[PDB]
Amino acid sequence: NIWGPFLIISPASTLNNWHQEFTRFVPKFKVLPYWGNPHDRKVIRRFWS
DNA sequence: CCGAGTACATGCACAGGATGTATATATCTGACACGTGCCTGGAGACTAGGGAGTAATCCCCTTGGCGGTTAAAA
Repeated sequence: NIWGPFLIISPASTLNNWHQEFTRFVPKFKVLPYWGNPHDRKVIRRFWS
């Protein structure tokens, strides 16, 4: 389950806190949340698709 | 066997929050905007000459106005 994808459901206000705590926690793992508008959905679609 | 009541289910209303929307603002840039002198094609003034249509008659057709008949409108 390490190499597999993991979807974490967190609030929009705690997304930055989980991103900072995840970056300072495990820097070897990439943190790529999902937020924004249709443009950010196109960027996340180009990167994650 | 029937009525009272307690419990569970449910539905509606209100408030929070997220996302879509639209305008307010910022900024560097193509383009309006503004001199600077050129000049040559225009724009007008000034004599002289032409000419066609306005104006007044007046002769002459083509309108606008009378009474019936059936044919089309109702």
